[PDB]
Amino acid sequence: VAIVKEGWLHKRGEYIKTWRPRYFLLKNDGTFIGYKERPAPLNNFSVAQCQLMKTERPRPNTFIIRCLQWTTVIERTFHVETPEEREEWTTAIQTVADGRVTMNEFEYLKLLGKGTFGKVILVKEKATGRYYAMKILKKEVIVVLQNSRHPFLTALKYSFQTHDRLCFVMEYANGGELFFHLSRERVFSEDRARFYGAEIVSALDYLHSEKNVVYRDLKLENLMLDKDGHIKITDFGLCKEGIKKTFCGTPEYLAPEVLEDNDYGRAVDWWGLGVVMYEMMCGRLPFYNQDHEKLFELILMEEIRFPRTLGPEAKSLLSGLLKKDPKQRLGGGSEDAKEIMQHRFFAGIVWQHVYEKKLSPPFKPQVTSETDTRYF
Ligand SMILES: CC(=O)Nc1cccc(-c2ccc3nc(-c4cccnc4N)n(-c4ccc(CNC(=O)c5cccc(F)c5)cc4)c3n2)c1
Repeated sequence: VAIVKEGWLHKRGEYIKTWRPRYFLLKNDGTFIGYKERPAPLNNFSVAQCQLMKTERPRPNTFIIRCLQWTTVIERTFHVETPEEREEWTTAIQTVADGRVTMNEFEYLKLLGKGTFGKVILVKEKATGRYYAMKILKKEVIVVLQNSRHPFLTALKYSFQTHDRLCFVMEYANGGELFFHLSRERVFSEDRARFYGAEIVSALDYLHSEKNVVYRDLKLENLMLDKDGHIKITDFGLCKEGIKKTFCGTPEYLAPEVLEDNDYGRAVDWWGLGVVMYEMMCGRLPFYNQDHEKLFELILMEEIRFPRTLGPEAKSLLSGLLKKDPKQRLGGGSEDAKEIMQHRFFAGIVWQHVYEKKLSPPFKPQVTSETDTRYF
């Protein structure tokens, strides 16, 4: 509804290293967005439940908004000209911010991932023989939940805490990583890609619509398969911005407007969907270079050359999803996912059926039960 504070702030630029001035609006809902020039909400940019910290390194009058978002630590770093300015922002942000099991229950089998904020471990629950992923966050580094009712997101089974740790026991699919399946197969057929794309769209529609959340981390590495061959979108983020690549995320998948470090929204997920589906259908990334600066330039400046092997529906969809201007991009309007759901490439798809897992997988991984360790 209402703006509580507005004005310029220096924001640490994540991908193209800079302190760029952004015009920010703090709002009564918790929203805190920074536009390049003086200008539906997203919980990703909210300050609700966040931790505010004053520091003088690297620059004087710096502050940090650190948030635990679901199971992931998200940080943004800001700088102002004087200490009185800081206290004005920090007090305004602070005031607007207005609202079973233990380690012993599990066996620890394999390291799945590691970052500055913690670890993800392949785990087996002793009492049931079931396999999960435990995401273990370090309390020293950071200084009441209800799952999404959608089948292709990563559901949380348990949440608990030790004196120095936060532990999230979450689903872990045993049908293999899609990066592995695609590496072997070289390329997916358009119908194979249609099936995965439809399952991705359905999950992200849910996040965007029911949760007011952007994923922002769509990539082949974050997609795994069910025992049944259905999609699982992964929740293993551990990365901390600013320390050794010094940025978080896989740049090959990042939208131009994320790179520019302007405001962005739901359409960043559709750009991600475009890269992912392009990769499944062409067997290669749409933008690639060894050197990150050159890769960034390509994402921002270069138009794509689409292979001649691609049917006209696929090419239309991919060209739509990979438009640089987010307001022009497929799914970038007020309709969001609906724009993509009624694109011609998905002709015939019954979206309630996708949501209900009624779409038949083109590929079943070689696994007899949810307890099959073959892919681990
Ligand atoms: C108090 C609180 O938790 N707030 C909050 C703020 C923003 C998002 C969320 C939230 C809620 C439910 C969620 N479910 C998923 C999810 C997504 C995919 C698969 N399984 C899942 N369970 N998310 C979720 C998980 C990971 C991410 C990854 N985040 C980023 O990579 C990211 C990085 C920089 C900026 C940014 F906005 C996002 C985003 C959302 C969720 N995020 C919660």
